[PDB]
Amino acid sequence: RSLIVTTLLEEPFVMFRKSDRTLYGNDRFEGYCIDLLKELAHILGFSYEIRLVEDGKYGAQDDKGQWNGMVKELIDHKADLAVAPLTITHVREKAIDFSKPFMTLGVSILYRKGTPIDSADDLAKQTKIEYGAVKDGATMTFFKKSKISTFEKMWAFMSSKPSALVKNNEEGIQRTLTADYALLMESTTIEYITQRNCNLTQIGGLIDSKGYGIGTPMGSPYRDKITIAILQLQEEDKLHIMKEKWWRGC
Ligand SMILES: CN1N=C(C(=O)O)[C@@H]2[C@@H](C(=O)O)NC[C@@H]21
Ligand SMILES: [Cl-]
Ligand SMILES: [Cl-]
Ligand SMILES: [Cl-]
Ligand SMILES: [Zn+2]
Ligand SMILES: [Zn+2]
Ligand SMILES: [Zn+2]
Repeated sequence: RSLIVTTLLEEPFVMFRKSDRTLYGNDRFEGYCIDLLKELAHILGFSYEIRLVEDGKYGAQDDKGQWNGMVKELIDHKADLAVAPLTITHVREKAIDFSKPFMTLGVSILYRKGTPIDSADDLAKQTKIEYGAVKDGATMTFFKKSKISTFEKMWAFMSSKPSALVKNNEEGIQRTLTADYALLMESTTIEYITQRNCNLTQIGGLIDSKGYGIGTPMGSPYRDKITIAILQLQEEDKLHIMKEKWWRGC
């Protein structure tokens, strides 16, 4: 049977490809994670149907501990694979399985160009420049859970001021372009955006380190096969090639 792949529109990972007509099925999509999926389907010899996650979320918990997003789709066995920039986290590992990472990254800062700012520290110890993160994203959770001084402080700011947190990267990137606002997000998106928007830039370096993995329901037989396939793609340099294909723009 074809595998059900849950995913989520997110540049440059998964996008509707441009067309004069209306496309349907898998042919609708293009992007880094679509190329990854094609590589995985070939190596492992499965067929698949792409389905965008209904609630358009990656996956977070509520106060009662219930999951939404692609994480939930896997938990309920409504999808066999999550092929997306799904950040590997301690908490998510308790609910689903991940392949080994296919991409490594970290939290960093998106901000308009040309300022005294050079680091998170510069950002926390001042007040003129607002800053925030996507609400309930892996990046926000990092600041919430942190015990580091400068990040407990930043979490204090972004959690008190109820305009600091944005609904998604799209809105957050809007804010950096219209207001005096710095977005806390993942370095993969920042590199993509700053290659295409020469008025934006990354502030400082990576403040943590993490990876993206293919999500499967806990105990899936495919997890280990996907890990083997990712290792093969690494050996063949195809993750390098795929990244340069979809990260290119100053
Ligand atoms: C592009 N994204 N940025 C994020 C962030 O948390 O900064 C999200 C994270 C997740 O899986 O929650 N990885 C994909 C999303
Ligand atoms: Cl076409
Ligand atoms: Cl769909
Ligand atoms: Cl999370
Ligand atoms: Zn190949
Ligand atoms: Zn089941
Ligand atoms: Zn290479």
